[PDB]
Amino acid sequence: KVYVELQELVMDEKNQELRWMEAARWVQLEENLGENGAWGRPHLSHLTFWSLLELRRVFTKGTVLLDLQETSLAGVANQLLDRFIFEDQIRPQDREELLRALLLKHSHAGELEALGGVKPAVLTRSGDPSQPLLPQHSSLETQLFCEQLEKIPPDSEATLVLVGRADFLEQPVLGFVRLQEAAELEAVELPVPIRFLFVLLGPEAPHIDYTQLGRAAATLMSERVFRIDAYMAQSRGELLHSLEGFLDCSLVLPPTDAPSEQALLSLVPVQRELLRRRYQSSPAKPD
Amino acid sequence: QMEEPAAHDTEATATDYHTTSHPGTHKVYVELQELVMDEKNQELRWMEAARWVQLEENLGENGAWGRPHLSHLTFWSLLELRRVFTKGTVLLDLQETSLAGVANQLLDRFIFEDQIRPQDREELLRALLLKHSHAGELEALGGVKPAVLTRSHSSLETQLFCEQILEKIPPDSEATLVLVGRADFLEQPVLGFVRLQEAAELEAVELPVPIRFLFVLLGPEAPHIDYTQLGRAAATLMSERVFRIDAYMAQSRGELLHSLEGFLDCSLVLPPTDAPSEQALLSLVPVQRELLRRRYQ
Repeated sequence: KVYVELQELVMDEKNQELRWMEAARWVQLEENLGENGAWGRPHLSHLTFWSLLELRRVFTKGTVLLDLQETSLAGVANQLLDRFIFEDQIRPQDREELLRALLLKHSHAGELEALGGVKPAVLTRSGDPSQPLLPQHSSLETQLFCEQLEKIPPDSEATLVLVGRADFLEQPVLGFVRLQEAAELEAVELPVPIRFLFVLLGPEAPHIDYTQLGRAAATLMSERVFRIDAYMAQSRGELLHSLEGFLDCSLVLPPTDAPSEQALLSLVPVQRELLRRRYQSSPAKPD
Repeated sequence: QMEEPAAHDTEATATDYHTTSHPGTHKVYVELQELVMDEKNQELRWMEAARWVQLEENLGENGAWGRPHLSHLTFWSLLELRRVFTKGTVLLDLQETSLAGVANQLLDRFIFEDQIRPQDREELLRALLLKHSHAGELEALGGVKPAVLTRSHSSLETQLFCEQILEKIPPDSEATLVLVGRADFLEQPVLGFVRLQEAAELEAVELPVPIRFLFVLLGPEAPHIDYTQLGRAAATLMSERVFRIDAYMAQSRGELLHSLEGFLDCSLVLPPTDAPSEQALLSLVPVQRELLRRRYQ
């Protein structure tokens, strides 16, 4: 298995300084970081329909830097922004601010209580952190699992998911990076080398919650089939095909006013068949 | 005559057709019908495929209804359903008591919105007015194979629930009919949503309860477009209480799309997980409970 960490750009409460704070982590089973400063009970990842829809939209036009010869967040960010501009995904004027935001201090649970917590933030055209304008929604995962690391194998490689909001952006942008050699970055404190980097930047838009987008990306990375495809992928098309299979094998549960265990357990054959379909194509077999 | 006026999108008079009567609260029975061909005569017809009363039942290759199950939906189903509904044609409070009149009005509206060409109207009308068979006749019809409409693998639910009504339908229940067909001559998929002014017992389609809603989903073979699953998604949407209320009180396509967006907001996606099936499915119970804690308040 592998370690996936999701970090969201947020503003501290003591000095109003924006920074990156880990919001969730995955070792197969997902943990979330509550406002208290402790990790909630780990759980199977569940995604919202809008998050997966927007993830597919951004990935279809995303930026991929495979077998990239870099070993530092600074160089990775430089190359990623350069290819973003080359792909007309961000304008040259945005590069300075986006780079400034990316190489900010990445804080973790060890400084949440030391600091004054973290509030959501939106990067501004200037060097100041804006306040989100769209209505906020307290994370469902934090409400349901949090209000109350040895599992990483020695030879596993980690993945970093960065989500941030920037009002000075035309549309959401996805940047996917696979380093040629796994490297240790200051963003992740754990002594696990990083192989993949998800970068999800963009403005405030309806039906897009960048936390849910990051959760969807992290769940996709945590999936064995998609991870194997990503390791062996030499083009964006193969990653897109793996994502299409991942969505083909997903099960959408519509809202119901009369939930029950028996009705829900009637979907056991469906879930089994979907997992079988997902693992039929990948080299891996289902555990 | 010489003029062929282009449809003008105008709503200055839309409120003049908004009724002041509060629609009644009715339980919904949904029947999904697909355009098929019978081996006995090669004659195109509409055939029962699935029904919703309390849960979803599917009709297998044998004439026997499958095990009732919760209505799972594919991601592509909801994506495409939202896409078609965004451009869909809606006839609300339609004063029609026969299938022929409903079909003619819906096709006229399709032409007005330029969803179909004038040359597609006759073939679509022929398709919509074919005989509407039911599961009982499937055995006497010499079987049934899937079919496509022209200008001139088994479904997962069947595989997982079918290989092996009046009592359960409440008294004040009104039916929703979902019509799903493939027309290779259409350029784009088209969605038709009809709410009759009053519930009607359409003779062409005899259901256990009078029909109040009609879903028409037609189009060609397109990427990620599975029309049976699209009909399943529409039926599940109709079976949901909040969207059913919104559809009863909806006066414009925008309100229906807002209700659909809320439905998608309160929808949970279980990705492919390697955990035991019982644990994977039961892990959604608290999550769904928290997700729906406000939808039904």
